[PDB]
Order: sequence, then structure tokens, then C-alpha cells
Amino acid sequence: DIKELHVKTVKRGENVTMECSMSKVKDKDKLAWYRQSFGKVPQYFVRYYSSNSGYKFAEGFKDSRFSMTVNDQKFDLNIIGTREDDGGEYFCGEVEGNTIKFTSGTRLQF
Amino acid sequence: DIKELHVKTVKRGENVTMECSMSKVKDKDKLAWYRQSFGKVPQYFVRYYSSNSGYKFAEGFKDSRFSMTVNDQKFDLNIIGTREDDGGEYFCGEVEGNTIKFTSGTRLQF
Repeated sequence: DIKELHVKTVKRGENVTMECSMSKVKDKDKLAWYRQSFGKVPQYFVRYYSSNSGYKFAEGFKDSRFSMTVNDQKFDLNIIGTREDDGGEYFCGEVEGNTIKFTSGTRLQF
Repeated sequence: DIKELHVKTVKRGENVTMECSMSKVKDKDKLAWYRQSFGKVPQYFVRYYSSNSGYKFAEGFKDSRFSMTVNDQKFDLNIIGTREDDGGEYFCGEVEGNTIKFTSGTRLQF
């Protein structure tokens, strides 16, 4: 089967966390979040990084409201003070050889 | 910027082609199409293959209406006799190191 997206109906100003698990990850370096604004191609904007914070944003991405909770269990994506510009779908994917496998995703709607 | 999806309003029974270019592809083996049914996580269902047809479907995928036009210029996805079950978004992506880059995508709507 195909996994369902988590659907979060959020209110402007709400703080959101979108979940992705480390449980079955083979190589953390190949783990990233992809943002798809409505009607756009998805694009990676943050990836795992071997550091204390545990992540690095994509070149050209800047938004102080975004962070991640990264540890041995979690690769979770946080937004403080969400707004309608954040509406869209978010996918957590791990590259494996020739393809990427998306283990989870969330639709943020208002 | 982010690339726009091609939006195709299709009618049941129409034959559709969704476009992806070979032009800038570094390694064709890492090229695949991803299907995202509404509310679901995207999933690869067909990839480039070094053969005369030029593609191989994912394990578990079977749909006789699907094919690809694959050559030195094109990695195009075809559906003969489209129906509302095909509604969703389709992304063409090439794996590069730790992330995938989606070069094109199409939303199929009815």
C-alpha cells in the first residue's frame, strides 16, 4: 500500500511539528525534508548533518521560523508561527541508490 | 525560484503524456517518476533502465495503460485511457548524492 500523509489543519500563529523517524534509516546523510508549495515541484530545503543540531538548510533557503528536532529517534521538522505561506506538503525522504523513499509526509492546511 | 507543475485538466479516456527531459541528466540510472495520489506519500513507480524500451516499473506496480517514451532527449510518462484514479501529481526526479532533484512535474486533474 501507500502511506497516508498526516493532515494538519493549522491556524495562523500555531507552532507545528512534522514527524519523521530515524528508526529504519540506513544512512542519515541521505535523509532530508522536501517542501512542495501548492502547484510547485517539491524541493529539498533541509538535510541531516553530523553536528550537534543535526541539520543543515539548503542553499538559498532562509527562514528563522524553521528548525528541526534531530536525535537518535527523531528527524522532526518544526515551524514556529506558521502562516498560510507554509501551506503545502512536506515529505521526509531517504535516498537509496537510484531512487528516494519517502517514509512520511504532512499536508499543512488552513 | 521553484518550478511550476504542468497542470493538465484531462477527461476520462484521454491519453496523456507527462514530460521530463534528458538534457541535463548526469546519470540516467538515477532517473525515475514518482506518483503522489492525493493525500498520500509520493512513491517511485518507474525508473530508467538500460534497455531498448528504456524503463522498468517498480516492484508491485502493474498497470497496462502506463508506458514511457525514452530516448536521448525524452524521459516521458504516458497513460492510455486516463481516469480519475490517475488524478494526482507526478514528479520526475534524479538522485544526486544525499538528495533528489525534481526537474519537472505534472498535476493531473479532472
